[PDB]
Amino acid sequence: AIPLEDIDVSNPELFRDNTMWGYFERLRREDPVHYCKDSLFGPYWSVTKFKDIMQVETHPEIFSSEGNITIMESNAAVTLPMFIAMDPPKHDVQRMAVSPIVAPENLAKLEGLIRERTGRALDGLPINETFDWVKLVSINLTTQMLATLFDFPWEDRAKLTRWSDVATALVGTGIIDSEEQRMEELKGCVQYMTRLWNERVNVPPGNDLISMMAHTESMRNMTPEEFLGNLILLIVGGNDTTRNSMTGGVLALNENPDEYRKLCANPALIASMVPEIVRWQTPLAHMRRTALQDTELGGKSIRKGDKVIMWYVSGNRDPEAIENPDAFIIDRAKPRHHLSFGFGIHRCVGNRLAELQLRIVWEELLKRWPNPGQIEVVGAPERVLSPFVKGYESLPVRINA
Ligand code: HEM
Ligand SMILES: CCCCCCCCO
Repeated sequence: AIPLEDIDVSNPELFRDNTMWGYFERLRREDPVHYCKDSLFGPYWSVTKFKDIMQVETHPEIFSSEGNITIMESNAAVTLPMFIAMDPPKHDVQRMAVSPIVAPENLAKLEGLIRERTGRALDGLPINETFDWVKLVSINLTTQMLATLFDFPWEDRAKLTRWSDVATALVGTGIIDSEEQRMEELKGCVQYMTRLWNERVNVPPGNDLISMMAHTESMRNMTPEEFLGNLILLIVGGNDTTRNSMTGGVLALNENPDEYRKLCANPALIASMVPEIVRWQTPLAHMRRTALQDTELGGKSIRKGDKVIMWYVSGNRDPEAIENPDAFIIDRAKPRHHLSFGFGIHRCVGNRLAELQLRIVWEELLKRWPNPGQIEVVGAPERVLSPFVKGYESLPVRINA
């Protein structure tokens, strides 16, 4: 309906209302590398096709991550130094320092702890009564995992969920009312983690992220802003994406009862379902780059300093890359063929830990409630107002047993 030159896919309302899909379909068909002059976030390029996103991801010497990796320009948290928002060489050193916490030798030891925690959380759910899945399952388990990643005082766990929400929120969406309040609450995050750092620098490293960072020579002189940037990366990385994936799967099985039927008939399909849930959800809708020089991408002239947006949410629905991409299919032959974890030097380091948490939830769900329709959505979900976080504030669920 709207003239092509004035499509603004970044409009946060489109993500809350779940209407953004159509605009991305339109851009994929008519103008896959689309310039937007007017938005909440100033001008930017939209890269909407799987092939073109792969192209941007694999040319970091052209498409820099340096200052910021989001479309947001007024959010002072996303402009803090963080290794996701760094080019090589500094990026490579800081990624290697965090990578060990989510290394498979440490994911075997974690599998048992995730299973006991998951079991206990499901055992505490009410039966034949509506509850909020996001509060009782998704926030609950993902927060527990992030506390363990940080060796965070378990009694203070909920602080992690808050800091995560504050880092990514739009002003006046129910989280924080101004940038001054965002930085005030994140000051408390830096203060808390600084106490933990002081206890763990100058003593043998623990297996916990604060220890790993305090004992990597390149990170030892970090300013509180540098420390806070990496903290919020790890905090939003280590809860919000898995959280929205955990919620997303319940919704996807309820919208597609045929797939819920296949799953219950063959619980081995969890192996191929989990990657599909992560594609379907695309918990981070996009990632931003900044052109360091004039370049051509899908036959378009991108200028020096231009903001480029890789819309994973569009790429994961690209029929050129994925057969029948708008269907939720839990038994795809190549179900890990998606952009939800991105690609290239910044490819998600936590992807195996995210998939491990999701596998264990679905295993433990089916051991207790194995029949199709038992985990039922009984109300519309409340979606997040963001072009970055594609997630759920609430999801009403009733377990029929
Ligand atoms: C469903 C779950 C998850 C999704 C969808 C997700 C998605 C992503 C995406 C898109 C990126 C940027 C990739 C790029 O631009 O090419 C990323 C990076 C990252 N993710 Fe995740 N992630 C998830 C889970 C996790 C978890 C559990 C951790 C745990 C600590 C984590 C830590 C990171 C970190 C540290 C980076 C920065 C990587 C770098 O620049 O080298 N992520 N993730
Ligand atoms: C602004 C907080 C960090 C945003 C990037 C998180 C990426 C986790 O996959």
